[PDB]
Amino acid sequence: VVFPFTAIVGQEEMKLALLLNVIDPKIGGVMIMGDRGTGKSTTIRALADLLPEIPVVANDPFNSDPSDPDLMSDEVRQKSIEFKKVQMVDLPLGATEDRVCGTIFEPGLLAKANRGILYVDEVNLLDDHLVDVLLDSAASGWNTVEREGISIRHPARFVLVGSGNPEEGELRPQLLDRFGMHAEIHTVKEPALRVQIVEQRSEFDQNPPTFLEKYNPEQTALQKKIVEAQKLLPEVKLDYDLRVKISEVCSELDVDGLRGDIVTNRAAKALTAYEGRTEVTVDDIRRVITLCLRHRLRKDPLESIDSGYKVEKVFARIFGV
Amino acid sequence: VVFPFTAIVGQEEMKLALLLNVIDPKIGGVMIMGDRGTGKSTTIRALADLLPEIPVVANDPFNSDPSDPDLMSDEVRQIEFKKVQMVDLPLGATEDRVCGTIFEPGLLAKANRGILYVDEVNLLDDHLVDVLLDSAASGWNTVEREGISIRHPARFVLVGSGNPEEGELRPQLLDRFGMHAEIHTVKEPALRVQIVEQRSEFDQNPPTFLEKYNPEQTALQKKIVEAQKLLPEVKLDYDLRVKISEVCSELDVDGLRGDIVTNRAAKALTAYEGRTEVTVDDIRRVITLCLRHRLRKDPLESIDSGYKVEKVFARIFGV
Amino acid sequence: VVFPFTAIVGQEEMKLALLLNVIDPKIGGVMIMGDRGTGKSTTIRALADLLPEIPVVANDPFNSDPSDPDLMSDEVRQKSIEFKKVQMVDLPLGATEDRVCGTIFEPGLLAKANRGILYVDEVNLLDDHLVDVLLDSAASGWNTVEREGISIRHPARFVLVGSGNPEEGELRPQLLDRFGMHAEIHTVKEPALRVQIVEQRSEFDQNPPTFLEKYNPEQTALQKKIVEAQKLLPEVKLDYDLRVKISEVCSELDVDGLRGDIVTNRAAKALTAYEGRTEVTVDDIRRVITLCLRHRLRKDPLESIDSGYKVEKVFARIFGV
Amino acid sequence: VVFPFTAIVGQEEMKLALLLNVIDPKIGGVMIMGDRGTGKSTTIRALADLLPEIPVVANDPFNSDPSDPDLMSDEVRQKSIEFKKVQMVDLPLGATEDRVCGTIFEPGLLAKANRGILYVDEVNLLDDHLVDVLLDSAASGWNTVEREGISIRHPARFVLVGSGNPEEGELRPQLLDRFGMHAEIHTVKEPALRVQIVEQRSEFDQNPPTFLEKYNPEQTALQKKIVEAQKLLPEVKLDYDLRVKISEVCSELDVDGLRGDIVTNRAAKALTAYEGRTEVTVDDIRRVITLCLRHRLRKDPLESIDSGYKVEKVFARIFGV
Amino acid sequence: VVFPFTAIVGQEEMKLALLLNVIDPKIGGVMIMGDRGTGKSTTIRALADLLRGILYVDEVNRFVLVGSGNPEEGELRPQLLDRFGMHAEIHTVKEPALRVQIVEQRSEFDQNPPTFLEKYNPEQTALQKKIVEAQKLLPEVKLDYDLRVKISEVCSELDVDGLRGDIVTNRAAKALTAYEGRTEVTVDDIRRVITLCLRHRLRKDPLESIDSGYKVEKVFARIFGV
Amino acid sequence: VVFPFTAIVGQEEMKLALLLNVIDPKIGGVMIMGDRGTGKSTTIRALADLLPEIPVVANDPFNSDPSDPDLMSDEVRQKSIEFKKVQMVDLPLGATEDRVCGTIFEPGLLAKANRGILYVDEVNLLDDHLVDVLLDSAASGWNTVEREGISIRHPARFVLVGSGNPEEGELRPQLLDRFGMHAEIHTVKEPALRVQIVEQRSEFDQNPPTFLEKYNPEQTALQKKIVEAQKLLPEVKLDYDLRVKISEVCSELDVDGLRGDIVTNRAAKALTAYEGRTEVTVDDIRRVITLCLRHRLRKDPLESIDSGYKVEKVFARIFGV
Ligand SMILES: Nc1ncnc2c1ncn2[C@@H]1O[C@H](COP(=O)(O)OP(=O)(O)OP(=O)(O)O)[C@@H](O)[C@H]1O
Ligand SMILES: Nc1ncnc2c1ncn2[C@@H]1O[C@H](COP(=O)(O)OP(=O)(O)OP(=O)(O)O)[C@@H](O)[C@H]1O
Ligand SMILES: Nc1ncnc2c1ncn2[C@@H]1O[C@H](COP(=O)(O)OP(=O)(O)OP(=O)(O)O)[C@@H](O)[C@H]1O
Ligand SMILES: Nc1ncnc2c1ncn2[C@@H]1O[C@H](COP(=O)(O)OP(=O)(O)OP(=O)(O)O)[C@@H](O)[C@H]1O
Ligand SMILES: Nc1ncnc2c1ncn2[C@@H]1O[C@H](COP(=O)(O)OP(=O)(O)OP(=O)(O)O)[C@@H](O)[C@H]1O
Ligand SMILES: Nc1ncnc2c1ncn2[C@@H]1O[C@H](COP(=O)(O)OP(=O)(O)O)[C@@H](O)[C@H]1O
Ligand SMILES: [Mg+2]
Ligand SMILES: [Mg+2]
Ligand SMILES: [Mg+2]
Ligand SMILES: [Mg+2]
Ligand SMILES: [Mg+2]
Repeated sequence: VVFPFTAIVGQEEMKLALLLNVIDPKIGGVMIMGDRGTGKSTTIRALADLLPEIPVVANDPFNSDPSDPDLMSDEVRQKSIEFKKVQMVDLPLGATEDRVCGTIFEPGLLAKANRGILYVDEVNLLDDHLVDVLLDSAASGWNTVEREGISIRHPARFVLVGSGNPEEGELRPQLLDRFGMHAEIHTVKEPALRVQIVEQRSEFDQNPPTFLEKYNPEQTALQKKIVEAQKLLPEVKLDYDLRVKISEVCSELDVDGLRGDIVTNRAAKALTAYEGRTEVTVDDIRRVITLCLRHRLRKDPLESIDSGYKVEKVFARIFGV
Repeated sequence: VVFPFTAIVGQEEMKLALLLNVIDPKIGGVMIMGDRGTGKSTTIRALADLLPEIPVVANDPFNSDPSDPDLMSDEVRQIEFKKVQMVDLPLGATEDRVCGTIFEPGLLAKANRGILYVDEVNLLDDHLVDVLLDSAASGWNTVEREGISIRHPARFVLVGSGNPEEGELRPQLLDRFGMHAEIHTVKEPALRVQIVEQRSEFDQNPPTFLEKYNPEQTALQKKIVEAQKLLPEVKLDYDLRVKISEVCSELDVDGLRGDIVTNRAAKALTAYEGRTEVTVDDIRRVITLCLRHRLRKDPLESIDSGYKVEKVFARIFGV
Repeated sequence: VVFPFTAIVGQEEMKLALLLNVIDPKIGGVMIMGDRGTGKSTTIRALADLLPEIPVVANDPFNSDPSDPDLMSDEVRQKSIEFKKVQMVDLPLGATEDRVCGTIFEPGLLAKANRGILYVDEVNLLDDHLVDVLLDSAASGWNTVEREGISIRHPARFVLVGSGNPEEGELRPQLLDRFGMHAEIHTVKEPALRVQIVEQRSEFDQNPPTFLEKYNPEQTALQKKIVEAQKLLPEVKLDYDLRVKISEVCSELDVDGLRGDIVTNRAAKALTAYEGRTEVTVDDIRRVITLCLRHRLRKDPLESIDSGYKVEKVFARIFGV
Repeated sequence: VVFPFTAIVGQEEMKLALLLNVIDPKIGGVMIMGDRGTGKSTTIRALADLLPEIPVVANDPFNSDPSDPDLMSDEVRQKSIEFKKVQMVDLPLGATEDRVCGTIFEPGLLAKANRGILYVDEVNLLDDHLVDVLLDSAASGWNTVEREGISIRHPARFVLVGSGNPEEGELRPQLLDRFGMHAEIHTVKEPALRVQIVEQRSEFDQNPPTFLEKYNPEQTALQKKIVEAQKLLPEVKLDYDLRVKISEVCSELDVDGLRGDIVTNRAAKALTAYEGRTEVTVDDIRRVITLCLRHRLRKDPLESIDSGYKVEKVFARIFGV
Repeated sequence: VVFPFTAIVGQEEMKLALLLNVIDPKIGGVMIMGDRGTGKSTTIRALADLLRGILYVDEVNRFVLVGSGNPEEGELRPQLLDRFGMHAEIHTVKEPALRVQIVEQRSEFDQNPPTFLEKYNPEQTALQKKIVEAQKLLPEVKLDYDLRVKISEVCSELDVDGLRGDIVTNRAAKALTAYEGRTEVTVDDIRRVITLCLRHRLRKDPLESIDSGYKVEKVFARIFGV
Repeated sequence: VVFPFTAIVGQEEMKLALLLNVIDPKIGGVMIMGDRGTGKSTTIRALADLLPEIPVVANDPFNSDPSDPDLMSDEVRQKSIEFKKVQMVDLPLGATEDRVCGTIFEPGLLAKANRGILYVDEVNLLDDHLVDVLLDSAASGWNTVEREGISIRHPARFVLVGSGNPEEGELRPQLLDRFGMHAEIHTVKEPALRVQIVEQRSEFDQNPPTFLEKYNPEQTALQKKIVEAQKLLPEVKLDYDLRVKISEVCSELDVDGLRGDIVTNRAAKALTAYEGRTEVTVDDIRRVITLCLRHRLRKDPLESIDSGYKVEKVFARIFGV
C-alpha cells in the first residue's frame, strides 16, 4: 500500500525538482525546504512507485545491475536476474557510523542505499561530525574503508535529498555548497484546495486499495513520458554564444564558481529536453535559473529586499529580455 | 481490584479527551497538562478495567484479533478473549527493552492493541520519544535493523504528561502530536472533602466497594459498545466542511496535519450522543481541545490560548 | 549495644514526629534538614529497640504479611502464624543497582525492608540513578524484575528516612513533594544543656554496658505506650464539620493540596492514639499542622520569609485556635 | 630508616598537636595547612617510631580488642593473645572504591586503618570522588559494606591526618568537621636559623644509617613521657566551672553545632597528662583552644580579621589574663 | 577513473608549489587555503598519480602531507601552524572565456571517461620525464657566500622568531633552479619563492590592515635591491 | 644517528644548566621554555649519547642499584651487578591514570624512571592528566600504589626535566615548584651566527657519519671531564660566611618555602667540581644563582620588572661586589 504521486495537489516547483533530478543521477543532491507537515514525507514516498523495474543480481544491497561497467566487487570473480523497484533507505535520527559504513564482511546502510533514494532527516539538528564523512559518495563514486586498515571499495552512487527545517537556522555556508540547488515549499491559504486535500485524504483512508484506480491513467502516462524523455538526453545541443552568455551573469553574483555554472548546463538539457524538443531555447533556461544556483548567493543577511528579484534583474539585461 | 473509573470527581476535560480517544484508535495520542499533586495518574490506571473483552488468535504476544487483515505476523497465515492489558514501560529503558534485537518484541507487542503511556515527558530521556512517536503514527513498526522485516502491527494509543513550569517539548514533536489536554487544581474544599473521603473508606472494604457503582460501569460499557458501531454513519455537509479552517486560514497554522483532527474527532463526538448529523455548537466543545497547543507559537506576552481559539471561531460560526 | 533513644537531651520537635510514624506505617517517608553536628544520624539509629511485633509468613521470602487480604507473594497465589519484630535496613552511598534489586532469585535491600524503616544518610549528597528507582516505587507498591527473561513484583510498602545538610545542594522538586511530615533542627542555645550533653557520652564512654542499665527500667515502659496506640489506632473520632477547616487552609496557600490534606487527616487522628484520648481538639492540630506541608509551600525566590512561621501565620484567620 | 622526629628545629606548634593523638586515638583529625617545602610531609612520616603497643585478637580480622564492649565482629564475638604496635598506611592521590571499601571475603583498605593512623596527602584534591565514601566511618565508628552479593559490617574507628597546599580552593563543609585539630605552618624568617636548617639537613645525606644513631637516647627519652601520660590518663579531673566555661565560650562564636566543642574538653585532659599533673589547671586552656577551634568559624570574607585573633580576644574577655 | 594532470587549468602557482614539494621531500608540506570548491581536492587527487609517501589532511578547522585547510575559519593555532611548507592563496578565475572552456572541460570526461587521458596522453608523458632527470641536478648545484649573507637579512628585518624561515628557503630556491637546467641561482630567482614562503610564519599580529604579499615584497625590495 | 652534542653553536645556557644536572642527581630537572625551531628539543635528544654508567640489581625490577642498602622496595630488605648504561625515559602526551602505574607480573612506567631522566613536552598543557599521580617521587623517595588488590612500593627517583612553549600560559605552583634547573632560551639575531647554523645543518643531513667522525674527539673529552667532575665532587667544603650570605640573599629576596637555598649550594659545589679546583670561592655564586632561583620567585603578579635583573640587583648588593 502506498499513496499515488499525481494525486497530490499543487507543489509544482517541488515536483518539478524531482522531475529534473530523477532522470540524471549526475546533477547532484537536491535540497527541499519548507515548514512542517505539507506532506514532504508523502511526496518522496509517493516517488517510489514511478520507474521501470530495476534489476538485481541475486540479493546484494548494491544491486546496481547484473551487467554494468562499475561493478568493483568480489562477485566479479564469479563473473570472471530478477526485476525489482526502488526501496527508500531513510535513516533514524542520531545514527552512528557503525552501520552507515561498517567495521572490520558486514554490510552498511549506504550499501542498501546504492542506486536508490536516500531521504536524510533534519540536517540542522544532525551534527557535522557524523555526516561529513562521505556526505555524498557519488562524487567519490564508491565506498572507502581505508580507515582501520581495510581496503574494500564498493559503489555507492545515488541521489540525495536534504529536507531541512527553517526554524533552527541553516547549515554552514561551506557545507551548503557541493550539494546542489534549493527548493521552496509554499503554504496553501485558499479553503478550496484545503478541503480538496482533506477529502482526498479521507477517501484514501476509507478505501485504501480502490482510490488508486481512479488515478490510474496518469500514473502510467507520466511514467511513459519520462521513459520516452530518458533516451533523448545524448542528442541535445547548446549554442556556443548562449554558453558564454550566462557566464556574464554569474560573476556579478560573486558565485564561488567552477561548480555553480557546471550544474546549470548539466541540467539545462533536462527541462528543455524532457518535453521532447531537441533545440534549446533562452526562456526555458529562465525557469531553471531562478531557483538553481540561487541558494549559493553570498550569505548577506544584512539586507531586506526581494532576493529572487536580484536573480532575474541581472539575468534580464545580459540576455536582453 | 483497582479504583473505580467513575469514582473520579470534578474532572471532565481530560476524561472526555480520553473517552473520545478510546472509541476510535485512529485519532492519535493524547497528552495531558496540569499541575503536580492533582490526580491524573490514578484515572489513567482506572481505564485499564473499563473495556469490552476482545478475542485473540492463540494468546500470541501480538494479541490483536482472531480476524481482520494487517495481522500478517504469523496470525492469518493459515483464542480466548480475556481483556486488554495496559503496558507501562520502566524508567531508564533504552531500545534493548523497547524492541530488542534477538524474536522478543517485549514492551511493544504486549502493548499492541493496548495502552502505553509515560509521565513527565517534558524531561523524558531523549532518543526514545521519537522512536515510538513516529511508529505510533506509522502502520506497524520499524525493526529494519539486523536485516529483518518482522515489523509487528504495533497499533495502540499513546498518553503523556509533564509540567508546564519545568519546560515543554520540542516544537517539531508537539505539532505532530494529537489532542492537547490541560487540567488544574480544584479550589473548592466542598469537593476536596469528598476526595479525601475516598482513599479512606474503600481501602478497608474493596470487596464492598466493588459493587458500589457497578450499574453505572455496566451502563458505560454497554454505551461505548453500542456507540462503537454508530460512528460509520455520520455525514457532514459541504458548506460546514469549509466553514472550519476559516479561523485556521485567518490565524497562522503550520500545515494541514493539525486540521484533520477536527474532522476525525467531531464526528466521534456525536457517535456516543446518538446523533447522526453534526451541529454548530458541539464543534466548539471539540475544537478547543485540538489545534490550541499550536496557535501562533509566538510567546512574547501573556496570551490566553483559549480566547484566540474560541472568540475568533464565534464570529466565523455566528457565535 | 547502641546509644539509648530515651537519653537524648532536648530536641522535642524531631523526637515527637519520627516516633509518630512507627504507630502508622501508611504515611510516606521522612527527611530532616538542618545544621550538621546537632543531633541527627544517631537518634534515627537509636530507634532499633522501640518497635512492636508483627505477623510473618513461614520463612517469608516476601517479608510482608501472612494474614492480610492482599498478599501477592510467591507462595500465596499458588499455595493458597509466626511473629517477628519489624526490621530496619540501612544502605550506604557505595552500592549500585547491582545489589539494590539483584537477579540471577536473591532479594535486594529494597525488597527486604517491608512495613519498616529504611535509613539512608545524606540524601542531598545521594548520587543520581539511585533516587530514580525510588522516585515512585516507594509510592506505588511494587517493583519490576522484568530482566533476565522473568518478571516478578517484589513489594514496596515501608517508610524511608533521610538526613542531609542544606548547604551542599538542594533535592529535585519531585522529591520535595513526594515526602511528607518532615522537620528541621537547629543548634542548642542554653549553656546548661550544653554542659549536660558534654557530660553525656563521657560518663557513658567509661563503660558501655552500665549506662543503659540505669535507663533500662525507664525505657521499657515506652514500649508499652505505643502498643496501646496500636489498640486505639482505630475507633478514633473526627467530625466531618472540622474536615472543611483542615482543607480550607490549603486553598489559601495555593499548594498542591492533594497530599497535605491526606497526610494531615491520616496523622492528626493517629496523634491522639499515642496520647490516649479519642476526640480531637483544635489545639491538638496546631502542634502538627506546621510540621507538615512546610516542604510544599511555594514562595517567590526574591521574597525571603520563614515557611515554618508563615504556615501558621494564616492559622488565626480560619478559626484562631 | 626515616628522619628522627626529635631533629626538626622550630615549629613547636605542629610538633605538639601531632603526637598528642598518640596518647588516645579518639581526639579526632588533625590538619596542617601550610606552604610547600616546610617539611609538612616529613615530620608526619617520622611518627612510625613513636607509638605504643596495644593488645589485639589473633589473625587480625578487623584489629579489635579482645576484652572490650561492643566488638560486634559477627565472626568471633559469638565465640565469647598477641600485642602489636599500631599500623601506618596512606592512600594515594586518587583511586577507586575497590580498595577503599573492599570486594572479592578480601578485606578493604579501611579495615587495616582500624585502631591505627591513616593520613591523606593533598587533601585539597579528591573532591566529590572517593571522598563521600569516607564520610560515615568518622564520627560514627561504623559503616555498612555490601555489593556483588556479599554484605559484611565494619567496626572501624580511627583518627585522620590532613595536609596539603592552602591555595588550591577549599574543602567541602562535610569532611572538614571530621577533623578535630588544625594547624598553620610558616617558614622561618631569620638568617642564623635558616643556615642552621641548611647544615642540619645535608648532614643526613652523607651517611644515612649513622646520623640517627647520634640521636638514639634523645628519642628514647621521649617515649617514656607519653607512656606515663597514657598510664595517667585516668584519674584526671576537671572542675565544674571549667566545664561550664569551656562551652560557654563557643556560644559567643556560634560554632556550627556542639560537635567539635567537646574535642577541647577531650584535649585538656591529654595535655595535662604529658607533664604529669592530675588536676587540670587554667594553663592548659589557651594553649590548645585556638589550635582546635579555628576552622569551625562561619565568618567568611566579610570582615578585616583572620588567624585566631577573634578566639584570643573572646577568651581573654571571658576570663584568663 | 582519474583526472588528467597537465590538463588542469591554473595560474601555475599551485603547480610550481607541488612540483617543488615533490622534487625534494624534506622541506615540509604546502598547505592550501583561501577558498573551497575551486580546485583543491581535484588537484590533490591529481598529485596522487604521475609520481617516500604522500598523504592528505582535510578539515583542519619519508612522509609528506600537503593537506587542505578550512577556508572559512582560516588556519589553526599559529604555534602549531608551523612545521609545514609554504602557504599559498587560492586564485579566483574571472575571465568569462576561462569559465567557458573550464566548464567545457570534464564534460567530455562525463561523456566518455576512458578516453580523456588519451586526448592528453602525449604531452603529459613529457612531464613524467621533466622531473626524472631533474633529480640528478640538485647534488650538482652550488651557491655563493654573498647570497648566503644576503639571505636571512629579510628575516632579520622582520620578526620571524623561529629559525626555520632561513633554511626552507635555501632548500627550496635551490630546487627551483635545479630542474630547468640552470646551475647558478639568479638574483631574482630568490623572489620566486620568498613571496610564496615566509607567509604563515610571520606572526601576523593584526594590529593594522596588512596585505599578504605587500610586506614580503616591499621589505624585500627595500634592502635586497629593486 | 642524531646531531652530535658538541656541535651546537651559541646558547650556552642549555649546555651549562642541563649538563651540570648530570653531575649531581639531586636537583630537579630543567624547565626550559622558549620559541619553536631554536633547538630547545635538539640538544635534549643529544644527551642520550653522552651519559654515565651506574650498576643496577639483577633483572632491574624497579631500576635499583645492587650496592645501595636501605633501598627497600619489595624484596631487597629481607635478603639484605653488571654496570649497565643509564637510560632516559619519555612519555607521550596521551595516557591514562592506569597507564603510568602498573596494574592488572605487570610492571609500570615509573619502574624505568628510577635513577633516570624523565622528559615532558609542552608541560604547560596536560592539566590534572597524569600530573596529579606524578607528585609521589617529587619531593619524596617512594610511591604507594595498591590498585586492584595488589600493593607495592616504588623507589622512583627520576630527574623530571621539562620543556614547552610559554605562549599558552603559566603553571600552577605545585608542578613548577619542584624544578631546580631552569634556563631561558632566546633566539639568535646575528646574521653571521644564523648563516653559520644554517650551513652545517646540510652536510650532517647528507652524511651523518662524516659529521660525527669530524666532531668525535670533543665528545670523548667532555665525557672524561664529566667523569672526573663526578669522581671529584666530594671533599669540597664551604665557610660559614658564604652560607649565611646565601641564606641572607634568599631571606631578603623573600622566596616562598625553603627549597630555594638547598639547591644553590649543591649547584655551586658541582660547578666547582666541574672546574676541578677543590676549594670554592665567589665565582659560582655569581653565575649560577638566577638560573637556579629565578623561576622559584613568584611575587610579581602585576609588577612589570624584568626577572633576570631582579636577582643580581640584590645579590651583588649583599654578596661580594
Ligand atoms: N499536498 C498536501 N498538502 C497538505 N497536506 C497534505 C498533502 N499531502 C498529504 N497531506 C496530509 O498532511 C498531513 C501531514 O503530512 P505528513 O505527515 O507526511 O508531513 P511531513 O512532511 O512528514 O511533516 P514534517 O515536516 O513535520 O516532518 C498528512 O495527514 C498527509 O496525509
Ligand atoms: N478526583 C480526584 N481528585 C483528586 N485526587 C484524586 C481524585 N481521585 C483520586 N485521587 C487521589 O489523588 C492522588 C493522586 O495520585 P497520583 O498518583 O494520581 O498523582 P498526581 O496528583 O496525578 O501527580 P504525580 O504526577 O506527582 O504522580 C491519589 O491518591 C488518588 O487516589
Ligand atoms: N542531645 C544531643 N545533642 C547534641 N549532641 C548529642 C546529643 N546526644 C548525643 N549527642 C552526641 O553529639 C554528637 C553529634 O554528632 P552527630 O553524629 O549526632 O551529628 P549530626 O548532626 O548527625 O552531624 P552530620 O550532619 O555532620 O553527620 C554525637 O557524638 C552524638 O552522640
Ligand atoms: N625543619 C624543617 N623545615 C623545613 N624543611 C625541612 C626541615 N627539616 C628538613 N627539611 C627538608 O625540607 C624538605 C621538605 O620536603 P617535604 O616534601 O616534606 O616538604 P613539604 O612542606 O611537605 O612540601 P609540599 O607542601 O610541597 O608537599 C625536605 O628536603 C626535608 O629534608
Ligand atoms: N644551536 C642551534 N640553534 C638553532 N637551531 C639549531 C641549533 N642546532 C641545531 N639547530 C637546528 O634547528 C632546527 C630546530 O629543530 P627542533 O625541532 O629540534 O627545534 P625546537 O626549537 O626544539 O622545536 P620545537 O619547539 O617545535 O619542539 C633543527 O633543524 C636543528 O638541527
Ligand atoms: N582545472 C580546473 N580549474 C577550475 N576548476 C576545476 C578544474 N578541474 C575541476 N574543477 C572543478 O572543481 C570542482 C571540485 O571542487 P573541490 O575543490 O573538490 O571542492 P572542495 O574544495 O570542497 O574539495 C569540480 O566540480 C570541478 O568542476
Ligand atoms: Mg516528516
Ligand atoms: Mg503519578
Ligand atoms: Mg551523621
Ligand atoms: Mg611535602
Ligand atoms: Mg619538539
